[PDB]
Amino acid sequence: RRGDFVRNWQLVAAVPLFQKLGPAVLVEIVRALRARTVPAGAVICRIGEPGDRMFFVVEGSVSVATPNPVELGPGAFFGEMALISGEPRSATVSAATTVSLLSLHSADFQMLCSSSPEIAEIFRKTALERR
Amino acid sequence: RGDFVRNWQLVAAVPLFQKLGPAVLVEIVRALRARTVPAGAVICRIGEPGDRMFFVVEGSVSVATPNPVELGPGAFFGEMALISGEPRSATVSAATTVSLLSLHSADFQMLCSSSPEIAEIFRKTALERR
Ligand SMILES: Nc1nc2c(ncn2[C@@H]2O[C@@H]3COP(=O)(O)O[C@H]3[C@H]2O)c(=O)[nH]1
Ligand SMILES: Nc1nc2c(ncn2[C@@H]2O[C@@H]3COP(=O)(O)O[C@H]3[C@H]2O)c(=O)[nH]1
Ligand SMILES: [Cl-]
Ligand SMILES: [Cl-]
Ligand SMILES: [K+]
Ligand SMILES: [K+]
Ligand SMILES: [K+]
Repeated sequence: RRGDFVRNWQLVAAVPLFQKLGPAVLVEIVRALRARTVPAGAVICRIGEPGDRMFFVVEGSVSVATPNPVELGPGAFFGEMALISGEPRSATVSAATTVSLLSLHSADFQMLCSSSPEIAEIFRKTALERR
Repeated sequence: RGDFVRNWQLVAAVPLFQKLGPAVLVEIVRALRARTVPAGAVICRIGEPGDRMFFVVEGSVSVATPNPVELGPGAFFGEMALISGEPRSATVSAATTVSLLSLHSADFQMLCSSSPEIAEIFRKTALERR
């Protein structure tokens, strides 16, 4: 899908994390990432459910329903904890505003992790801080 | 007192209210009604009159639009009837057991004129939804 591919470049530009990727790995993730828009209030992922993908916020913000809610703005990522640990979602995440998201399925996530050990590390430490 | 102190811990779960200073926060904590709705139960029904709006504290709701919309903690719904004066545009049910906070019409009017920022969020989310 070509339309999806060329649109992904401007969306990927919104996520500073990918500034750490060379051209080849950028193409891989720009191929792998799916763009979606989530209306305000809508559940993106639900506590206790299985997680097969992780998300990057392009525009808007999400709300992690931890006892003290966590707002995540553009460039932020979530959903990595279930991918790393294999456990169900630890928290519900909803669109706080209408949200533009990029999602990464599990296989592509592991491919990004081997393709970039620096980014693997960031997901790793971030998931540790969050749990 | 019991309902009042319970609302403080429930209001924490709705980030929208972080836009509110202490004096308006208080009026709203005074005004909000807490309910737990069992899974599957109708919270509001399409075509019926709406005199209140809702904030999701815990659990999620399902908006019976042609393609259903699930709203999670922190989300709000029912504002469209309060703004437009029209009947509920959709049925909303508890998707799971749901902890809600509700606001009657008058206290919604109060929240809106007391927080123009929040009135605007309600306004432009309602237009998005419509
Ligand atoms: N449990 C938890 N999750 C958080 C926090 N901040 C952000 N999140 C994200 O919310 C996500 C919910 O689903 P996951 O368990 O996949 O991964 C979680 C994290 O990526 C936090 O403080 N605690
Ligand atoms: N009509 C409509 N209502 C929605 C949508 N998403 C959430 N809702 C909520 O569902 C509610 C049903 O009652 P209201 O019409 O009072 O207000 C509505 C909104 O707050 C949507 O996409 N369309
Ligand atoms: Cl919405
Ligand atoms: Cl909302
Ligand atoms: K950005
Ligand atoms: K949660
Ligand atoms: K009220």
